[PDB]
Amino acid sequence: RMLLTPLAKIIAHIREIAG
Repeated sequence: RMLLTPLAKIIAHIREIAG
């Protein structure tokens, strides 16, 4: 779960900043 925890953010932190 150490691969989905830190990625859980970027998973949506790149769709709002870039669209």
